[PDB]
Amino acid sequence: QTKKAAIVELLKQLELGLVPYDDIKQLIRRELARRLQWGYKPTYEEQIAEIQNLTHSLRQMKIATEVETLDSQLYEIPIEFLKIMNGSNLKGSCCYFKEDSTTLDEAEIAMLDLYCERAQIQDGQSVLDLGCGQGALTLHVAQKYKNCRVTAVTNSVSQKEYIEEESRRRNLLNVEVKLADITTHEMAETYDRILVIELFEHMKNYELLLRKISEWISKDGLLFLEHICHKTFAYHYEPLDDDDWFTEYVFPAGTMIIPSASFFLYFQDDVSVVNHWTLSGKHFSRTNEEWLKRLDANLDVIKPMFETLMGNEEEAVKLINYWRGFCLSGMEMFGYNNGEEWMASHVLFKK
Amino acid sequence: QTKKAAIVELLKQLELGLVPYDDIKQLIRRELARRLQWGYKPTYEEQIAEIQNLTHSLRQMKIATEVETLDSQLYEIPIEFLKIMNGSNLKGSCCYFKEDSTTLDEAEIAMLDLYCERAQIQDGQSVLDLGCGQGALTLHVAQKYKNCRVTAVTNSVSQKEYIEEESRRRNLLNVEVKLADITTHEMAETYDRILVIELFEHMKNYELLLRKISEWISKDGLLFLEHICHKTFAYHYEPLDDDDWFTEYVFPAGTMIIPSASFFLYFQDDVSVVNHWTLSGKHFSRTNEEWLKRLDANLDVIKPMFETLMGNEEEAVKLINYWRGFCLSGMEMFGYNNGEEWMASHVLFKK
Ligand SMILES: Nc1ncnc2c1ncn2[C@@H]1O[C@H](CSCC[C@H](N)C(=O)O)[C@@H](O)[C@H]1O
Ligand SMILES: Nc1ncnc2c1ncn2[C@@H]1O[C@H](CSCC[C@H](N)C(=O)O)[C@@H](O)[C@H]1O
Ligand SMILES: COc1cc2c(cc1OC)CC(=O)NC2
Ligand SMILES: COc1cc2c(cc1OC)CC(=O)NC2
Repeated sequence: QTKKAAIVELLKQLELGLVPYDDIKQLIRRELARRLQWGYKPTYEEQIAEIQNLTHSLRQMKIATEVETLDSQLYEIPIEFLKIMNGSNLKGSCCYFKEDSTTLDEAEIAMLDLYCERAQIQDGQSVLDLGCGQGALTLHVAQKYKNCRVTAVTNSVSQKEYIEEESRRRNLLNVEVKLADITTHEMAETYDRILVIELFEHMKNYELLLRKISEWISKDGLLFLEHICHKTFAYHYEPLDDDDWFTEYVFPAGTMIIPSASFFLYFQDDVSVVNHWTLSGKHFSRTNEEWLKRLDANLDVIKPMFETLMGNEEEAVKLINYWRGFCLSGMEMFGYNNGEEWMASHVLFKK
Repeated sequence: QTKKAAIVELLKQLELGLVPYDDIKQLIRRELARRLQWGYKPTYEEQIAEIQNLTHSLRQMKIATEVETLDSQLYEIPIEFLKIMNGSNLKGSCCYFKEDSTTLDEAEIAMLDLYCERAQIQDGQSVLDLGCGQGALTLHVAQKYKNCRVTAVTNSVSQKEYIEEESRRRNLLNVEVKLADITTHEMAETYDRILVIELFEHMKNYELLLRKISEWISKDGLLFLEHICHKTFAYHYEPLDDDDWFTEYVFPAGTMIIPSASFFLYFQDDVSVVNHWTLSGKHFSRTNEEWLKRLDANLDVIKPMFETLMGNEEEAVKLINYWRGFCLSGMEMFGYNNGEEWMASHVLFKK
């Protein structure tokens, strides 16, 4: 009764930044632990059954609902704010920290290099970057492979822009950006290597999506895929119950899906898995931590920025405290259990 | 829908010189890449079948179409403009760059020397130069082959000009020039060596043309031909689709043909191939590059020249940017993939 009110009192305290970081982390692990209790099953038969029920149900849905409440709540973020929170490459995804001494910028370059290595991109190929974001991978591949023909795809208007100027500003011609919704977009072109970095989490019907992406692959071409995940169970990001405030704490309802590490192994109707890697949840946990440090370290420039974009300081506070919850959610979630619960997954496909 | 209108806007920007060189080359490579995908075939059978479709279709057309409307939009250029863009010999065709420090003038001489070598021109012979242009080849062969008797043929009153005066301005006997349309011209004289440098690209029925040219060959005489090409497929210079702006960007519609390197091996009804060479596309690429440099470097003299030729500044701007797009298309097309796609071909025929 009143602990639903207690829940709607916690969220207000978080919106007003009244709750210390440690207390936030503590409350998060509680909901994380409750998630694991909900996810894990007593027998392995039930565990595999749960993965089957989810894979079968998604094949009845559309490629994606959520599609234009999409990135108005998210991804349509002003570029001037991302250059403060993110690294030099503006990578809005997981970064790779090999040593404790690894900076955010170094971590960004690490993942990008590992992408080219596991996707096996060579100097004379045509590359496709679905959900390119701010073009962290596009600009990186374009410069490192002068004879490549990278093509970035986005449904975001300001994401399509920053790439097109920063590509020309960096002396790059290989770069090409298209404005389209991958859910309903069709193209008669074909590429040697298709790169998808944390895009499927937003989709639903993976059979239809992979069927569409498969047709864009050149023969002897390869499809590389990264997606954050749990190592065992998968599930829609819908609240566990009355007390679950953490699920919809950052991402809007019905916009997220957390696959198991073996999830896309059950979607090989048009593609065939060649190689499969996982990656410690620490890498993303540290990534959000470095993002969090840059927010607090630059509140002097971020605050007036949010005041200008908003209309009042009140909602300028709710916004800065949202991006804190964003970083904090990523920190404690992927760093949970020594980063051996929620983590990243790399899959390499062929035609 | 809006992609058709997006193209006409681009063409207008190019006319008014509002698009930087790098975005132009980038947009060209995209179309170039699109033509390669359209040209290359998955099976060699279909690749050979395409060559046969074009070779057979040409044997029904007339020798040439759009004959004097090709003489109007092009090849009737004021001589004082060519002196600035072209080299010393005014060679309106591919030049030969042996090493990186080769000048334009050196390149013009390099090709001309290579012509006499592969044509095996010797002092006491009668030479015919079909499509002489500004007589870069005629004057060259005429000078230090004093006992030769060069004869230039042109349908351009402007080209029949410069040669004659600049032939006795250098004190030359051999040079003799004719004004006629090769498409319809008959002649009862016969030569020891006929030289055709990039003329067949404007023609259609090669069987009828080579049948006529062969009649002008003295027995034990030779026919040397140079033609730009692609190493594999051939095609009319017509738009791929409505999104293909590059095809009719430089040359007027229906006035161009891009032969295969092996194309004129299929037209040996009256002539017989003796030798066959190709030549890297980097040669003509650098050639158009040197031409482009000479344009921008002499805009202080070129502009007032175009203002005088035209009637207003608006059309003067359109014209200079045309020759810019002329050289830009030449650079990227022949320089594409290290010049191993579109290139030049040399063929030596006997009767
Ligand atoms: N329905 C949709 N259609 C096209 N792009 C979408 C999409 N839904 C999400 N995206 C894009 O996919 C990206 C996922 S976030 C990943 C960004 C980028 N790949 C990086 O690593 O930095 C977002 O930038 C968003 O713009
Ligand atoms: N139908 C036609 N009849 C006679 N000459 C033609 C012709 N169509 C094109 N030409 C000539 O062929 C030339 C092709 S451009 C090549 C010019 C010269 N051979 C050089 O290498 O520099 C043009 O100068 C043009 O005047
Ligand atoms: C809140 O941490 C997350 C960050 C990101 C994703 C998921 C996150 O939490 C599960 C996936 C994504 O599309 N972008 C980055
Ligand atoms: C635009 O580059 C070209 C230049 C020339 C030709 C073709 C070109 O492009 C294919 C052939 C010709 O008759 N004259 C020169």
